[PDB]
Amino acid sequence: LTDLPGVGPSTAEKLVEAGYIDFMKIATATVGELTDIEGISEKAAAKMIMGARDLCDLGFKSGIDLLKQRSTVWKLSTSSSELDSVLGGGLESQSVTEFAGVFGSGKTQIMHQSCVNLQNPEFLFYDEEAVSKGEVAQPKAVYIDTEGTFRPERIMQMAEHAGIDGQTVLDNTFVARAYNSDMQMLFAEKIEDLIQEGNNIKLVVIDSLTSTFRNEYTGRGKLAERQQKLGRHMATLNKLADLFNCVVLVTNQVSAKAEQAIGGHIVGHAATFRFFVRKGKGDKRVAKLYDSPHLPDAEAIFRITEKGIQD
Ligand SMILES: Nc1ncnc2c1ncn2[C@@H]1O[C@H](COP(=O)(O)OP(=O)(O)NP(=O)(O)O)[C@@H](O)[C@H]1O
Ligand SMILES: [K+]
Ligand SMILES: [K+]
Ligand SMILES: [K+]
Ligand SMILES: [Mg+2]
Ligand SMILES: [Mg+2]
Repeated sequence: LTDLPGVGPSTAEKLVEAGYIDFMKIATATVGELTDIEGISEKAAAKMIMGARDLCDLGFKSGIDLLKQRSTVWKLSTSSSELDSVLGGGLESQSVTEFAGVFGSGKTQIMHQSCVNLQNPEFLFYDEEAVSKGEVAQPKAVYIDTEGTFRPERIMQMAEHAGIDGQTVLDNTFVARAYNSDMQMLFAEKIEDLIQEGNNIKLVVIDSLTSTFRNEYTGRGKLAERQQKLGRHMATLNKLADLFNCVVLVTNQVSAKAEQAIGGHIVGHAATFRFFVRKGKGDKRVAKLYDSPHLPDAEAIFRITEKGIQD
């Protein structure tokens, strides 16, 4: 912290107490959020922000540097060959990928499978030149369970079939049972603390993303209220994915209104990748990518079995 212009040992102590220890956290802060701290003046706040942006070299980039920035994105396999292909390799870090679909389509299964796959080094695809082995070492997941459907037994079973130690996954996966949108958002905001505590959070799951909000802001005369709160939550999720270079996954429910993911416009804009998961015959499922910034729409066929997601 004292490497930052204007920051002395006293100021550093204040910055850490307020949770600002990472250079990126400071480089992307506002004089306001910084001035809310004790003896941190506006000139001081401003100087350290500029310094941090500088140290993190956050300026104009062109040419090959654009490819290099894009190479810092690593991807997590879904265990499905077709889904990984439709995703352009796998689930992208630094982005929010949404899986929406009818009940039983497998949204929660995908979330569990991802927590298991995170513990298999061979399922994290990345360019060694842009992402070092250390950056993805001892990765951990955060599962924010909004409906109470987290199942340790499923994690174990999926792991065993993958040749992974079930307990190992449980030991490296943090679960937070949120009973409402307030807890849901607060937990998401506290993921920073788990990292500050030395936990390499590389996967964040929000299952479900919208169920709490829909139940709390029913009267369509309070819809604006809902969209606003939901928007702050999405922003927090997007920022955390970028700063901590981890993949963020969210599940969403659907309405008839042939259907559409709930959450309205705010969710549509904030989600980087959007899927619609359908049920085929028996254990067959179909994930339809219908929104992404660089990939074409496509469908991936897979199955949900005792082994989890496969094919
Ligand atoms: N151990 C298992 N063996 C085989 N199939 C399983 C197993 N566990 C779950 N499934 C399948 O997973 C389906 C449910 O998956 P689930 O992830 O809960 O869907 P969902 O989209 O999250 N549902 P919802 O949250 O209500 O909208 C089941 O109905 C089973 O067919
Ligand atoms: K300094
Ligand atoms: K259900
Ligand atoms: K459910
Ligand atoms: Mg991003
Ligand atoms: Mg579910």
